[PDB]
Amino acid sequence: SVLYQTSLMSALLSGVYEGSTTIADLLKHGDFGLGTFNELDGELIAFSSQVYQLRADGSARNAQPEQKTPFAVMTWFQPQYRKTFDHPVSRQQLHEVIDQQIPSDNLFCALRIDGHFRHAHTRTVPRQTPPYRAMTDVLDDQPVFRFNQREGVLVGFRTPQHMQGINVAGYHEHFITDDRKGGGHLLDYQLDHGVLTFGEIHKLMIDLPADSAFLQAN
Amino acid sequence: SVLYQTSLMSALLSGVYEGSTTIADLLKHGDFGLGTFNELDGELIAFSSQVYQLRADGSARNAQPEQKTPFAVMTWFQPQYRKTFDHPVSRQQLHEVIDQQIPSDNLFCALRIDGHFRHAHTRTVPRQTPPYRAMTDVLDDQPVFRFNQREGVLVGFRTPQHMQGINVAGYHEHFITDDRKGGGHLLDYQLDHGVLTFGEIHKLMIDLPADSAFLQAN
Ligand SMILES: [Cl-]
Ligand SMILES: [Cl-]
Ligand SMILES: [Cl-]
Ligand SMILES: [Cl-]
Ligand code: NA
Ligand code: NA
Ligand SMILES: [Zn+2]
Ligand SMILES: [Zn+2]
Repeated sequence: SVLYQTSLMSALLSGVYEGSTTIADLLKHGDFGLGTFNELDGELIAFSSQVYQLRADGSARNAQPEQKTPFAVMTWFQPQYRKTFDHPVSRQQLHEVIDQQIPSDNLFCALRIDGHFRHAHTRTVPRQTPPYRAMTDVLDDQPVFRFNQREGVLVGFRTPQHMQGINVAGYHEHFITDDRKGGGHLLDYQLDHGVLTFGEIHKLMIDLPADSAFLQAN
Repeated sequence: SVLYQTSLMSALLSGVYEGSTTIADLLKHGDFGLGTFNELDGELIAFSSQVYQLRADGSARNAQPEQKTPFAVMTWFQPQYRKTFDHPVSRQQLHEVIDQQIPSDNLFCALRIDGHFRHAHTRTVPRQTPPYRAMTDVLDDQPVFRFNQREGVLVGFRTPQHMQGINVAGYHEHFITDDRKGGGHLLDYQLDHGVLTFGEIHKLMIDLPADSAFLQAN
């Protein structure tokens, strides 16, 4: 597997909120991943080549192939490991399981959970119009949604510390409900029971765009 | 074109001086590039799929396909631009030509010069045995070799500032003489006349190794 990254987190955070890459373009280089939509209109979650748009009101909907993204990370998911949990386990305990199995922080990880979540707390960015406010101020204003006792799917990546300028260092995880109508970017969660599948990734492709805003960003 | 990078500069600088990637492996993903040999036994220069080993005594020799590298950057060279210089031009003037043509620091550049150099000054790392001394102290001790009025070839890359942890930010250029028996890592040069060919690169593949020293490096 190759982690295929569209653009750079530094470019996104600098104010480059639009790109020309479509959701269909993303699915050329993976069936699994995360990212942001143009104008920061929420975030995407993708697994088994199904893509959904998660928005600031807690909603999820099917992503359309023509929608565009300024930043995303995709892969052809090829997990090496599977662990079933029959009793409650916290996000941080699950990360401890992954980190024991893949202890080098110098590798990436892709992870998926299918199961029943005791709770899943989410906060997702709303669509932005320029001039842009500081991202931290936008996040201060966004409600946290709390999904309680819901079946659903989690998609995530673990990014090395040696990558903080380029991508989201540490764990980045998104959630969607079984009915595919709710979800968001995860702040914390606890799994009541479910199946974790995950694997390490050694290869990263960074595709730098050609739009003028990216080229002129500092 | 894709800039194909073997490992990380941060790993090399941390003391990971050996890898399992061979020169033949490098040529699977390019015909052009630069890098370091195992044990820091000099550096490589590659152009038109010819690879040479440049060592601390100023010498160049044909690189053997079975030799291994802990760090390298390769591409299938596809320049978009050609400029002939009939009168002397300094390294920094040449970089000004490139930077005017490719002004976004957010893109990579690959560059090649074929011509007659007024001078080319080089300093190249010697083979190291552990425990390793600080790289800066090793470089303090290495002689600078001065190639005067020599025909030769220059190979180089320009790396964005948004990449300093991962690769050599700015320009990184190596030189070899026409007889292929002298060369090194360039500190400065002046071209008397010659041909510059160069182009921009938007895609970077990072291939992270699996050897234990890389996995355990901080
Ligand atoms: Cl249940
Ligand atoms: Cl997250
Ligand atoms: Cl001449
Ligand atoms: Cl250089
Ligand atoms: Na968000
Ligand atoms: Na050197
Ligand atoms: Zn997110
Ligand atoms: Zn060098």
